[PDB]
Amino acid sequence: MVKLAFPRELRLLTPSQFTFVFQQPQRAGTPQITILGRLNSLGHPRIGLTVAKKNVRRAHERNRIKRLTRESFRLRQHELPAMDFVVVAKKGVADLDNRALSEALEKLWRRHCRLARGS
Repeated sequence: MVKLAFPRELRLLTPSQFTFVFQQPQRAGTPQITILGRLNSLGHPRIGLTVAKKNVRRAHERNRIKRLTRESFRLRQHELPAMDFVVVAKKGVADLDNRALSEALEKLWRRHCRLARGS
């Protein structure tokens, strides 16, 4: 609802981070590339970019997408917290130009950054 700390910590949670993030992900990102946010202070910041073959149909550009995302998360280490970030690239992110990939980077960056400073 408002407070991210739910009393379900008294309940047996699953160690499945993929499931855990997908249950309650704070959606902040471009409609064609969904950067989810899992409020979890583990101390282990990981980038879990998940993409389907229907979403990125161009085989080589699949590597392009994982390049763009992962290389950004390795350089924007100041802005991101130590949480679980399973990013789901939607069908359409691979419709952009190689130039436009970087052009959309600052869009999703600032988008989620504004939310990471809030709650």
